[PDB]
Order: sequence, then C-alpha cells, then structure tokens
Amino acid sequence: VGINVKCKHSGQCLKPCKDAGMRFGKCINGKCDCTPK
Repeated sequence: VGINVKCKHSGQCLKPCKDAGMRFGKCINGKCDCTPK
C-alpha cells in the first residue's frame, strides 16, 4: 500500500514502491499505493 509520493501512472508508483521495499505500484488519488508481498 501507499508510500509518500505523487504519481501519474501505476508505474510512477511502482518504481518508488519497489525501491521503498514493495513489489508493484498503483496510483490512486494522485498519490501512490503499492502491491507489496
């Protein structure tokens, strides 16, 4: 789930999610959400 970054796509979020300790990314309300383990 969520990190603390602003995304445009579910990629824009995937990179920081993964990079922050997650698996994938999903953008919700302009902010990021992750799809972790």
